[PDB]
Amino acid sequence: VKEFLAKAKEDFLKKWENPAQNTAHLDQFERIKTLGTGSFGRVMLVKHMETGNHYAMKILDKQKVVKLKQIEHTLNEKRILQAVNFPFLVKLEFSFKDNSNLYMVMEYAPGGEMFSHLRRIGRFSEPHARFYAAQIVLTFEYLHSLDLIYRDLKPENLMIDQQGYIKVTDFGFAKRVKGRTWTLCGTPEYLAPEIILSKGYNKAVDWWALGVLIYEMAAGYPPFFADQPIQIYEKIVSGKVRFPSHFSSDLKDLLRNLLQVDLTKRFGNLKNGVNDIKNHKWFATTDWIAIYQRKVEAPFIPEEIRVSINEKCGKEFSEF
Ligand SMILES: CN1CCC[C@H]1CCn1cc(C2=C(c3c[nH]c4ccccc34)C(=O)NC2=O)c2ccccc21
Repeated sequence: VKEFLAKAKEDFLKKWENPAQNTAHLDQFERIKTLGTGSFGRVMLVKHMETGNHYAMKILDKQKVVKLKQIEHTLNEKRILQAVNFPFLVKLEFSFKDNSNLYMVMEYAPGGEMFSHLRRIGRFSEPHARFYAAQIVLTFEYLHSLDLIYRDLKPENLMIDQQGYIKVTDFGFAKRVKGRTWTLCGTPEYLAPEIILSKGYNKAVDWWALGVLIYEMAAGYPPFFADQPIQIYEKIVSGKVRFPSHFSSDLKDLLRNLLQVDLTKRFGNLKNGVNDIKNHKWFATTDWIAIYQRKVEAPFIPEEIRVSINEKCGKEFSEF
């Protein structure tokens, strides 16, 4: 049964108290190309020279992490990532550091990412949409089981691997909390209301987020949108949603129960909790273990690194 979860709460708690450090070195890798550069670090497709494989290497300038006051978000991302295992979570393969930089070597997810697929296709049929939502629910079941709130769900973070399945990436806003917490963070279209009204909030913000994701997937656009962020903030608070013509009925009611402004009458956060997600008419034709196992047919399958001679920021990244 869910002896699987307590077996994984153990595996994660052990890696959490004694995280792995220094499991590779930059010399044993080779620059192919710069995938991207930005908020989440500067990432590089690289090849492991003694094995053949490819990986996404995120490189962070330590001095710049300190300047931008991102020390603890960075240590925390790494610490969570090296402790978690689930088939829809991208894997921190290796991590290490050197004089100038930190390095997180990740599974390379080469099939592009969901934001970009919505953009170019237009929208997903409801079955296709439902294939992804399943993986996210099973992912949020796991993460929530180890007391990890995700807080960055959005299409841009959801890569599509070579068997059509989803890998969640970016743990930058992830937090380990048993109780409640308060940081205003995350993509505005995806924020649940209690985050904006600056009360505390809990695990439940990830299910609101799921609903925003389900909507955006199914519809082609997110349910609360504007040219300005406070205008997105304003709509979420007012809780008024217009489903487009072609939405099915059973779905249109799923999105009323995940996008519920009222904490206690909201799916995910209940007596039952997660099973209200699974035991529901829109997920009737969804085998919840064939998804885990990867047996379902997926609906669609597509600079110099200057390193200083002197060590920088030694004490502030000693845990890394
Ligand atoms: C910057 N955005 C454009 C593409 C996706 C998005 C960033 C989301 N994202 C994708 C990451 C990963 C990968 C990326 C694949 N193509 C990219 C292009 C830019 C940035 C990252 C990636 C990857 O292969 N494995 C990953 O884990 C990643 C690693 C750490 C933090 C955020 C990340």
